[PDB]
Amino acid sequence: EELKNHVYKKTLQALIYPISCTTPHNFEVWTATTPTYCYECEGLLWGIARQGMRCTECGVKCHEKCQDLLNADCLQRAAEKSSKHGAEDRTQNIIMVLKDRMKIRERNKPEIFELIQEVFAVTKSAHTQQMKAVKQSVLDGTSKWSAKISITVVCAQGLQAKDKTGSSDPYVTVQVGKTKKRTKTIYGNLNPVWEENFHFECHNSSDRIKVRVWDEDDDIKSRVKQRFKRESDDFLGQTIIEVRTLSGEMDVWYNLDKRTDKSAVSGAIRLHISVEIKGEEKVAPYHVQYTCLHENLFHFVTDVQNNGVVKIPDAKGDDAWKVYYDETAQEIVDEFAMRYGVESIYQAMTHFACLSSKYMCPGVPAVMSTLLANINAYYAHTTASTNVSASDRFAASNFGKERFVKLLDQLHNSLRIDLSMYRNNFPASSPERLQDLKSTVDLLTSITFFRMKVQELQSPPRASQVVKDCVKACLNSTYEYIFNNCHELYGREYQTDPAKKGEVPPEEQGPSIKNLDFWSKLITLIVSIIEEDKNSYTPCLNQFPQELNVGKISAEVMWSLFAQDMKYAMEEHDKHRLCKSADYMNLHFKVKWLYNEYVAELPTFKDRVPEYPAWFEPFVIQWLDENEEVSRDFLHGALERDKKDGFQQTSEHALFSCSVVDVFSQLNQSFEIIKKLECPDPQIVGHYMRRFAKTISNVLLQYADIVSKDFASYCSKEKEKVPCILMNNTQQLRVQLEKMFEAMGGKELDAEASGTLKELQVKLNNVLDELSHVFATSFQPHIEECVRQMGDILSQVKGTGNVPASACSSVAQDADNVLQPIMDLLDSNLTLFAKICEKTVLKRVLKELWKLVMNTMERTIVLPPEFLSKLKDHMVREEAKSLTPKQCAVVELALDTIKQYFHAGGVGLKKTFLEKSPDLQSLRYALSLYTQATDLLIKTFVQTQSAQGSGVEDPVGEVSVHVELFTHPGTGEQKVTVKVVAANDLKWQTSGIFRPFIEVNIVGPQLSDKKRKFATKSKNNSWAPKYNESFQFSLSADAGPECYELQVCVKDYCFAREDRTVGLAVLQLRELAQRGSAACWLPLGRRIHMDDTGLTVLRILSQRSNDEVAKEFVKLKSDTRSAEEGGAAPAP
Repeated sequence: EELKNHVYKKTLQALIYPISCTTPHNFEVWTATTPTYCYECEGLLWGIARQGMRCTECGVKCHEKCQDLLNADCLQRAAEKSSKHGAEDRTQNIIMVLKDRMKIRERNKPEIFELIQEVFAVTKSAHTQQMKAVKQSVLDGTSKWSAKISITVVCAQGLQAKDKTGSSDPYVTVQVGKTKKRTKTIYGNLNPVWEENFHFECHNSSDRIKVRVWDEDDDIKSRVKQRFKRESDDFLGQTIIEVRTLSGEMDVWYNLDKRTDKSAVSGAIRLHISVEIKGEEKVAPYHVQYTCLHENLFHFVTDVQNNGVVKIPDAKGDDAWKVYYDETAQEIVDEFAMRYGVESIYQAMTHFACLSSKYMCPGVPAVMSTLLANINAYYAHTTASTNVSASDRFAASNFGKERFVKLLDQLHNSLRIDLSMYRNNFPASSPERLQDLKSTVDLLTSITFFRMKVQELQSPPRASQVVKDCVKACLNSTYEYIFNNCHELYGREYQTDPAKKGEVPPEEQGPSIKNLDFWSKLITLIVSIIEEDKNSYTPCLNQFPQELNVGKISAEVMWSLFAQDMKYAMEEHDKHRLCKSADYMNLHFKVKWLYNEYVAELPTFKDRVPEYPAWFEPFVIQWLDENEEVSRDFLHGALERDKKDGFQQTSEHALFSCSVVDVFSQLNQSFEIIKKLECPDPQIVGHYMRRFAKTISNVLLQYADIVSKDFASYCSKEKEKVPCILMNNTQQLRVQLEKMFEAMGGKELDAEASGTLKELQVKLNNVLDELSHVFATSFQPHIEECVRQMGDILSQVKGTGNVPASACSSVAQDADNVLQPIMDLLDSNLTLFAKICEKTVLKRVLKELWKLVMNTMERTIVLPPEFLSKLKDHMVREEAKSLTPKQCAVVELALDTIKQYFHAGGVGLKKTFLEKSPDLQSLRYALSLYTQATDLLIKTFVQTQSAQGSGVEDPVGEVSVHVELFTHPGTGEQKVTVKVVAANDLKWQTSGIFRPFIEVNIVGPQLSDKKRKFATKSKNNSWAPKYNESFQFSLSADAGPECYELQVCVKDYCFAREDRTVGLAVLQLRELAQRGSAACWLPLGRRIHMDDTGLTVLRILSQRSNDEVAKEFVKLKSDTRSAEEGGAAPAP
């Protein structure tokens, strides 16, 4: 309180006689009427050469250059001068002008003295009496003011350089009126420390302490300059402290001022000044008094007048930060400050300290930010001509550097705290609180900038980061809040039934294992918060657009917190599985959406494959399973409907039945769900796809199987359409499966899923082939019956150039008659199938039917097994009747017609398949044999019967031959020398005289003109008869040795009886074509061993029963061992 009361008396004294209505000095040019020293610089005013200015009113005398340094009040100076010259009437007249000025002041502005009175809580009476007392204290002039002054010159900082060295030798002169003293000199230092105390007696508060800093030039140039100018010691700067601005024990940095235009000046001087004023002992410094005034006035204005509200003054321009109050309150502090030397920056740092307590109050952070940007700009920028850091210039603050640093730190912390609950503390529902939030951050920036610029701090906590942390802290607390209040918030903000808006349990305004609804609701609240941050707070907090986006930070933190929680929750749900598959899928869609809407695009998570699908995968897999069962049970339903409906084709162009459509619909529904998940993890997708491909495979094979199992039962004659439809179903599976394979990404599908479906497609292709075969097979008995009827008709056609006109009916008409049984079948069925079968189904059916027809015709018509019996075999002495040229024709034409039928003008099988058909080629081959020439048949026999030259089985002896093929050295024909050496092991211990001889026969083409047979002599009673007899066949010239074979026959010579065949051996002359000559022991057989073509050629040749070559060939091949004396039938 003791300071409060004194500050009140001083403030009344200040404002009763304010500086703003001090009288100006009326300076006449004056020639000094006595040897005079300038009241400001103490230079000799004398004569015309050292004229000064004399103020008429105050009789202060100064140089012209000094008249403006005289801030001394003209009226007080006048009262003093008048006193020091003994002019008492003038003194009293000035005391009367001083009284009238104080009466004017009270009359004009009583509200000042009233506001002082209220700010200091003084009574109107004690105010009026103190007012009378301070009026007298001003009218004491300075005749009744005196002081002792103790001036410790502490230091200067940042002085100018004036020496040849680029430094200075600073010393200080302190002058107080009549007395001049000097510090010792500090050499070479721009930041000198003196710490030197002078004592002075001051009889006049309008004296001025002239503290002049000088460079001590003792040199010749100084001794020269001394003649012309009174300040030889090259002037470094001054401070001119008005003695009215002294109070108690002061400790003050004074910036140094320019005395003259040639003065370069920089830096400050710290002066510790104790002043012992008469009637004002032990008073506080005017800085401390001003602080006390400003604090009381602030607490009065804010708390007492405005109930706590900080009334921001209407103030504009670069001096707005110097306006703290309304006019009256402003004039109080300004007149106090101006009268008592309190610099504007001190006033500001003080008011900033006041505002720092009320920083929560509306608009204050803007004012404070502005004020601090000015305080910043002051210390940071002012005068680059200084050689001192902003931090050191700020260490010369009379507010105290430390104090302001601490003040800013406390404030910065208070701002950090409030920003750590920014949503609550600055609700979006108040734009003004959003603007205070904005200005709270702008103040935090201004503080950080002040730390960076004024304090020159190397690493201040970066404002953007500090705020980002605050935002994180708030977001955490927000997250907690919503995470504790979820149902209330959601109920209120979104729920369309009011009965659901209320207080659902804390465990459901928080997580539940029984239901996901908390999470759904939490997501919508997270969205609401992220949107509020995006929409309200991000525009609000745009100060660091490249470093702070509140919507991004909100999304990141909220998703992070949510994601950790959700991940634990999904893990927990994965254990319990109390909610349904569908619910987790819906949650998955929501989380997917949330993520993809707000999170996917944040750099932090565009940088990743999203992890949330891994939470849901177990649930999607469970769903895929459930879906498989549902699919397989649906399938049996779908099939049972279709089966009961007898498999109607869906329509006359949808050649498949309905169950296909049902099933693929079910599959497609199932697939589309998965596909809509769009799971961003390709391995989880591969897993889903593998899982699902199995589903597909299982279902579709089970379809194919159910069909395949019943298929044969439908292949009966009344339901021909149903097999076609089932084949079309099957094929429609293949088609829809290719669609589905492609819909599953085709080439972009996972390798095992793709493999599975390619497998499935090949299996299904094969099912269709089997079904096509099973179908074609139900026609086989009819095709056989038909082809037997075609055979019954063709038997009536023979070699008809010598037969009646119903069978010498044209080759065409006989072909048509022959075909009629099968064309009744074919035309109807192939035209029906061509309609009701899909084109893939039709082609497969047709191949299976074509083969079946060709083979049936080959077997039943061209090579009927009874033609073994009727001229291959022994059964009937008939000529069999060959396929006659006319019946070879007719058949070849029936076949071209069948081929045209199966071609169906391109609707059936390609002409190319039909022509290349091995079935047709085989049929043509057998046919070609029936007309072929005797020699060509015989050549064919030798070339085909290759196995008649690789070991007789069950031999009846053997023959040693030596054989020399001569590509006859005399002709280039071939001749065959055959030395019959011996026989051995003849199984012929006979019922008589055995008389073996060896017939040798050559066989092959073109032998009609040639000796086909030789024989050895006979040998009596000899199972090992030697012969040593050499024969010489001629071959043709044309046919090579490979067209020929020797046939070696042992016979028992039997006059009266018949010469019994003992045995037979074949030697292929192809071998001899390499060997040139061969010794060989031919094993003897009972009959020659044959293939189908030997036996076919033989039954053909036997029909040529007038051709002598054929007769002898047939006879020769049809020779077998007359069984007896050693056995009947051989092995091949």
